[PDB]
Amino acid sequence: GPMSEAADVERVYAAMEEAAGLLGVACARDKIYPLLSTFQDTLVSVVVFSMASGRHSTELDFSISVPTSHGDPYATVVEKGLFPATGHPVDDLLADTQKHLPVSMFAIDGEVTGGFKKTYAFFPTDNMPGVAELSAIPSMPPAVAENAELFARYGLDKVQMTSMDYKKRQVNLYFSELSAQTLEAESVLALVRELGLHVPNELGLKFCKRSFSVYPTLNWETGKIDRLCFAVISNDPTLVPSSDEGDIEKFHNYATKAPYAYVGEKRTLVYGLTLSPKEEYYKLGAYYHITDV
Repeated sequence: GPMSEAADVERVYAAMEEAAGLLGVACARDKIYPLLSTFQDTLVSVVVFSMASGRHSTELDFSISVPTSHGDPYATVVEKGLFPATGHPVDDLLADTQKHLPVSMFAIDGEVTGGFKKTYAFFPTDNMPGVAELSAIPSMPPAVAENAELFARYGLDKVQMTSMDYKKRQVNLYFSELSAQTLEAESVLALVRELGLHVPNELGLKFCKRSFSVYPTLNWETGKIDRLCFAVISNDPTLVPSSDEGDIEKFHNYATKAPYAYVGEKRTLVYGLTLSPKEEYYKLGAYYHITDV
């Protein structure tokens, strides 16, 4: 009852450590449980455990949905002291987004050794903002407005959600309702080259074609788009776009072993192809719990 609620949280944390287990990554319960307990009302509701390759190999993020009725979750973590305010405009962006747009749901993100680091803001699927609307939010990075011509020339306009990286001080604009030309190899290569990012080979370009979402990463320091990521959702455990045998086995092992609760359906996976000025890396998130969406 009340012990059922305490168990849900325990049950979640046990899945985290097990997902970290598949990675040789250690979980810090003292940094994690206080965060999961603050949102135990919701954990009783989307839960994702995500990994990365290369420089981010020794880390496991998690992502928990927070309904708007709970209220701005960044405000919650700052009152409860689970995270120090940055003194940066990112402090304002989450509450500023809901002040300006109908937000359909929040989410929080933390790393198993770091604790809290990100919020999300899900817009309604029927009422998605565009680039213009988003850049009128006064604490958006100016780089959202300074890149509105590029976004339109690549057919990126409808935004499904944003993410706030408080530790990194960045915003990801998750572009949705993508037209197939945006995803064709000619456009992807033209986009990455115009941005000075890593140029995906034929495997990346065939991966990019599956993308259901494309998200650039924008900061407040400059206009330059820091990084760009292609997101594919699939039951396929084999889709990681890397020719390296360690990667192929790493991401295949997690896609087939990661913890999930809603058995009756195959694991929902969300791969990412992230491009950067000097490298590309790969991401994978396995949903522990999922709702009708």
